[PDB]
Amino acid sequence: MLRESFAISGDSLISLASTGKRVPIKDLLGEKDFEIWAINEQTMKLESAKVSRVFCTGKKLVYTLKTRLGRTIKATANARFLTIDGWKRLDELSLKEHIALPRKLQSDIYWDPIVSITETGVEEVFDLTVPGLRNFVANDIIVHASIEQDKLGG
Repeated sequence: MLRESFAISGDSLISLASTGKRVPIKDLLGEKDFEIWAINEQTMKLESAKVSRVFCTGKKLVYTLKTRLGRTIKATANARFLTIDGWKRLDELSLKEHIALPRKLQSDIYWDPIVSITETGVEEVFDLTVPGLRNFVANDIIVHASIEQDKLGG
């Protein structure tokens, strides 16, 4: 299973680096070893990175997060986003935070303030594991990847 879940709504659109297409994460549950876009925090550049496994974490409460440019995602309270002061849980974010977005359309990260965080409802939620960089782009937002438990029990 997962050591810890940072799950997001199944409707979240995952940018697939190989094909340049976006696919809802719920539709990736039976897929593995495909490439996503992830931030390398050491270089602040986006890199292609391989997903090892997709997980369905069950029904959970989700919250809609919105940034100024209009980026939006539905995620659990435990999903993590990258702020100027490091990774934070969705339920730790406030309107004073900026979150990291991949640049769209010089740097690779654009920092955008949060304008809304709202409880939305209960949905099936999903996680990706991304060994190494441990993050991926969903709905054009950087989100942290979950951590799989060691096969022996971890």
